[PDB]
Amino acid sequence: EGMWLMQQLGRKYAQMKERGLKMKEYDLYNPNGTSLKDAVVLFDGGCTGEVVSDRGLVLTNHHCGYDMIQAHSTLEHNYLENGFWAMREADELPNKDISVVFIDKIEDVTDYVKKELKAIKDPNSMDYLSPKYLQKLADKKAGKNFSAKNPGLSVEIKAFYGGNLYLMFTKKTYTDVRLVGAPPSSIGKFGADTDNWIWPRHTGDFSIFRIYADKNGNPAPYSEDNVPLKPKRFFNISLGGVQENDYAMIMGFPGTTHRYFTASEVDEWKSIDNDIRIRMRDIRQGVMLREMLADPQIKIMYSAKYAASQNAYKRAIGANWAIKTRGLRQNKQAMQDRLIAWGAKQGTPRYEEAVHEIDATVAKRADLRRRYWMIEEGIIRGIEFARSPIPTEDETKALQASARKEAIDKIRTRYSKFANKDYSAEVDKKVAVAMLTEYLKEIPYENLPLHLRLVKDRFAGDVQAYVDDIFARSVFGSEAQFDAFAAVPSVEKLAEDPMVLFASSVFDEYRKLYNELRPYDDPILRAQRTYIAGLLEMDGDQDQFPDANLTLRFTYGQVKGYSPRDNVYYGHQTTLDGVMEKEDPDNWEFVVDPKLKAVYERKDFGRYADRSGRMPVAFCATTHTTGGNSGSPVMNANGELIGLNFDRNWEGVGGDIQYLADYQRSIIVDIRYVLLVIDKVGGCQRLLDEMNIVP
Amino acid sequence: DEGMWLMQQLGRKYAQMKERGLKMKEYDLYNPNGTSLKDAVVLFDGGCTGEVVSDRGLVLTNHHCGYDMIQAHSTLEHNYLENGFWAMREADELPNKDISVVFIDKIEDVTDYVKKELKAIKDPNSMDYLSPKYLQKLADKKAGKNFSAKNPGLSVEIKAFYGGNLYLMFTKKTYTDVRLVGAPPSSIGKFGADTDNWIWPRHTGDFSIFRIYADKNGNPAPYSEDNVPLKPKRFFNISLGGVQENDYAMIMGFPGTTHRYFTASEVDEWKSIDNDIRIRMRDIRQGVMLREMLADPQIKIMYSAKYAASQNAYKRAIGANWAIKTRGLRQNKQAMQDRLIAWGAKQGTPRYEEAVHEIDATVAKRADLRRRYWMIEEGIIRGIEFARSPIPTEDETKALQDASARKEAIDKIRTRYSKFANKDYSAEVDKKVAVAMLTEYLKEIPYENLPLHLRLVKDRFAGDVQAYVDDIFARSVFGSEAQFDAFAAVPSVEKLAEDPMVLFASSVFDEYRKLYNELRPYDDPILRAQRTYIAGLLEMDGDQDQFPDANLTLRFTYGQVKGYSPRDNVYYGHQTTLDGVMEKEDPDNWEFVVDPKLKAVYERKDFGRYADRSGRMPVAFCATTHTTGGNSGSPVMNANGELIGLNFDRNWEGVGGDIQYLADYQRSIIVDIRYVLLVIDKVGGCQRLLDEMNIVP
Ligand SMILES: O=C(Nc1ccccc1)Nc1cccnc1
Ligand SMILES: O=C(Nc1ccccc1)Nc1cccnc1
Ligand SMILES: [Cl-]
Ligand SMILES: [Cl-]
Ligand SMILES: [Cl-]
Repeated sequence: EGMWLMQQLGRKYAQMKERGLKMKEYDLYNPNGTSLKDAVVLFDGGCTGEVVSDRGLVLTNHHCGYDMIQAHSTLEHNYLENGFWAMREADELPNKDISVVFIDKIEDVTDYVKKELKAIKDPNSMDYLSPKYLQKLADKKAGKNFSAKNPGLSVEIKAFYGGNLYLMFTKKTYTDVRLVGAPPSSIGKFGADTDNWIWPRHTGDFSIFRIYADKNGNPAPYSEDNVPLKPKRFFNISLGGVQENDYAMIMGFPGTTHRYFTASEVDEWKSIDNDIRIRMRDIRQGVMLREMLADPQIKIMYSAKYAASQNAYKRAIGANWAIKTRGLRQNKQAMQDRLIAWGAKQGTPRYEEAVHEIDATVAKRADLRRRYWMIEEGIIRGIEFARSPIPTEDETKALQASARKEAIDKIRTRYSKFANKDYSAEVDKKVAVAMLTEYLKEIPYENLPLHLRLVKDRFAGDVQAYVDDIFARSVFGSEAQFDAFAAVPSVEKLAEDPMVLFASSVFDEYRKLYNELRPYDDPILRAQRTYIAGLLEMDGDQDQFPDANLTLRFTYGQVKGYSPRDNVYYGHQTTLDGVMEKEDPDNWEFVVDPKLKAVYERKDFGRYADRSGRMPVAFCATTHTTGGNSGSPVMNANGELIGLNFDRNWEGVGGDIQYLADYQRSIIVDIRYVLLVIDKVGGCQRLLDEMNIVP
Repeated sequence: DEGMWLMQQLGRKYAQMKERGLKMKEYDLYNPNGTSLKDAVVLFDGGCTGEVVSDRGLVLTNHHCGYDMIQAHSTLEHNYLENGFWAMREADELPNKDISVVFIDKIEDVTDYVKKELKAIKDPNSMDYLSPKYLQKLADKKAGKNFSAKNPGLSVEIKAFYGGNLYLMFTKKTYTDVRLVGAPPSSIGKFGADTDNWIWPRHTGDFSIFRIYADKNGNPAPYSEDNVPLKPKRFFNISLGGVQENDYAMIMGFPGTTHRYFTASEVDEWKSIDNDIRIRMRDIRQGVMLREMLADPQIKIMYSAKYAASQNAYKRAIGANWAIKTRGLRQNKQAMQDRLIAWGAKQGTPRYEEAVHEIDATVAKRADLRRRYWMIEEGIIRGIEFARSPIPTEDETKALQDASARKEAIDKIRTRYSKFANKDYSAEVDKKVAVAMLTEYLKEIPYENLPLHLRLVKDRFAGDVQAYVDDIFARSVFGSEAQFDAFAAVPSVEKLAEDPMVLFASSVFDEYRKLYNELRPYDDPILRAQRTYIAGLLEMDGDQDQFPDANLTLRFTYGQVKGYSPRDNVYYGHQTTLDGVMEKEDPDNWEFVVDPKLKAVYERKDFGRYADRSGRMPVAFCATTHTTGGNSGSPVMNANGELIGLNFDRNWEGVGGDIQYLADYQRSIIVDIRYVLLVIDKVGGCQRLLDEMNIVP
């Protein structure tokens, strides 16, 4: 059910032991010694990774190492499509702008932060959640020269439980992290977008890196003199596999949850955030798919834009399914009513006042928040010409020195990036006509961005004519129109440009709405501090976890499938047979790697197949994970690595607000399949040899 | 494999059925010389199965079987199709024109008689052994002089089985006064609608209720207000015990057709010609049609039924090709024929190998013609609406070339034009469909094999399909209403003789008929070789584990209530519940609307004695019985012969079962009788129907 702080391991240990945990408490997490926690890393700021050898080898997801695989790929050596396997340490590829963060120490600094906060004066101050303020407190506690006296180390204080608990983390960061191995994209991203958020899943979502450091194992930026890191702890790899009901646990960095939402915040999330995103993206995606299916060149240009829009669209569909069917609103209402009844009994009305302040703030910002999501989903992300070039003040104060050419060259560079090889003005006009038709029926005239008022005033309500006119008269409507402007440029032409006026007007409204909505966050945050303090005082900091905030957490559960609907059961494990069932050579998402297909045909599974001779691929577990948990190590009852977390099923996305025991699962790539791909597909035996593989 | 057995084969299957769970006595299920459960089974309206469930002739069948009768009695004032129908008294039951129920009174093996009559051979290659006319002459000869007059209501029919190796005579009793008694609303009767056709899990309450009426003596009589309900020989008891996983289940019904004795070459032909062409052509047609329906809500209304009708056999072909590709259907037919050939070599009889060779040679020889036939049939005859545009008859052309018979010819042509260009026809949608269909057709069929008018695409239009189609509509008399009216005001034979649409329609129908006539002679050598082939199979392995192909005659099948795994890590259980109906509810989707009375029953848990042991309300179940088209409405029986459900569909994964039964995938989709009774009781409130049924605890 939760994403527990490392400090909460002591209080959870007995329950974990009753669920199957066999390892000693301090072997998993020791606040003053080496433990399994020391083999977990925050991979590239948004993923989790794990050290799997005494030479700093790191496993994470293929989708986590994707940018590094792509940055090293060329037409001659396409690692993204063919995979990459460095046959020697010297062949491992360095990566610019990469990092791995170890959580060296964690300390509870609540009394210290609360004492420092008493010197504020203004009771409404938001310094208690300010990264700048908390960094000043972290530096004060660590010392005036901490990072100089302790190289590679840094400190950070974060708020938890809405400002009721504070932890200081001592972090060790390594920036020389080299690409060692990756399967082809046909394996690493087998389901591609079709299987995103889907269980059963048959994706071998892994990539391999190596942490490099100086001669003493201290962090150092990329240098050809750097040597692999010998870590204080690494995971042993299990080949025992998994069975239904086996204990499983994860450590990682879940990013965000909303476990303490009021019922009114659940209603807002559904009726505003999700409904608008669903409605607007369904319109955008429908026009886009029609255009992609009718023209193969449009499919090439718009496939990535279409897929990027679909990802959070599917999340919102899954989240709204939970709100509708799992009683998320009702369970938050029961949570707050129980606190209000307990506060009425104790004679402390501040908890009821806090819930009331949240409800009143949610009700007061409704129209503004609806207008913000409507413009953001409808125009800012919905219409490409909304991000067309807007001349800066320096560019207008140049067109009217002979740096008129410099202003035109900068405008041209931005025009060329807007109207790039993937941009179709015809597709964009069709998307804009459908998106603006919806937007204009939902946003009244008095609330419209100034230029959109011309639809009724100048174009007699004809959206098509308004959009046609923007392209026909704009200097960014075509290359010939831009070149005619660039030959005879005037600031008066740019000031009256229909596309410039549209883009400026919709961005002005988007910013005005953002600025009007920002003050509503603070009373909710302050009321949440009181609300969560009451919840903790009433039911204890034992069965209610603090919201995720990109800090190290542990979660435990079992290897278990679930029933998605009446008479349908999805088991706990997928096999290589499922990959072969999904094979479609004329569908780029479901192409099967020939070497992998050969391994399946010959049954060349070695020591990696199960007791029945079937080759496992992935499994699912009742662990509680969210975004940020991609690449997380999945452990046995003995703490051995049995897989990597890489996704979660759409039925469980509502789990960020309320865990769903009968539907929510972490989607994990079986470590046996990872080893089979390294061995039989990559042929990289040296990586198997450096790992500690246990029978 | 797990067959559709003749009633005669019950004796030799009985011990296996008992070991699989059957508890009833053999003669209580089927007795050739007395009353048995077989007497409660009817052929409902020529293509469905039904069953008698009361001593007052009450009959249960599927909602999709009684659909036309429910629709024919529906009006804007009393929409029975939408709201359901529940006659609260026998006098309120609605008569139906052109309806029938057929009882199988007697079945007799007449093989020796037919084979003796056949020996009077004028031609060894004669097809009289399969001729309905010839076999009816033999049936009439055996039954006697004026049998129908001497035994009113009874009729005699002889059918060939096992490719002409076994013959049965059926004495049938037909009743034509069959009245509508009850039906759930369409929201229950066709809950999944087209989306869930061929799908398991299934949540559809596919049932309707009729009543057989007869004269004072229980003898067949056409509709008369003097008719009284039939007191039948036998009726099914209704069980409320339900089903559990692995329970024995059996069905009786009228499966229409199977191809259990196809050679490996016939499986290859079915895949590479029949199925691949139907799949490719319908995918093109459906794709254009769906794009047009999604862009214009008026096009969606006009083309929804045409789109759904095309999709039904398209899905079947996808399911059949999945079995050919993944379940080794070709390989298992090859093993079947190789085993017979090896046995024939040892018996010193080469006629079985010669028979398989004749089938292979005939299949190989007709390949190009059969490919051309399926290409024109799927591509144009079915694919393009203007292919069925009006073609002036020889008498209509003669009438237009000096009498008032000209105005009569124009009125007849106008009537046919008005039926072609009806309220659901869009010339714009049709031109778009034709351009895509003809582009694929012209790519596959060479110039020398094209229907004469299609040669104009290359010769006159420089390969521009769009221009050829545009020209047909721009210049044709049937291209628009204004163009027809201009023709009708000044009609000439010469205008019709040169009409581009008339020439297209005539040309494609001429080619379709020429191909049909060239292909017809190839059927006979295959049929004659199949008689020898199946005779060998029967002599070698016996008429015990190989059932005769279905031929719309009464058969029984047995199996168990069991789910299956459709793919890696996915299991579909044996039973669906009312919960599943509620999960699928979508008020803004006509297919998934939930009846408010049913939704209330679910919320209040007003399940009475119809819910299972755990308090869950069952809806449907699936079984390993072997069924096919014709089995819709079939009674599903317990180990004790009590009614536990009605068969209504089969999953797409098992459609290949018409050639080879698929034990791990093929299932009959059945509506639980507990759900049928729940709907009659709590939705219809028709207590009198429950009271007249014999419901056992
Ligand atoms: O961009 C994506 N796919 C893609 C890329 C190029 C071409 C075609 C498809 N997927 C994606 C996006 C955002 C979140 N998750 C997955
Ligand atoms: O015609 C059908 N459905 C339909 C009718 C009217 C409007 C919309 C849909 N279904 C169908 C089912 C089975 C075989 N053939 C056709
Ligand atoms: Cl370390
Ligand atoms: Cl012979
Ligand atoms: Cl099978």
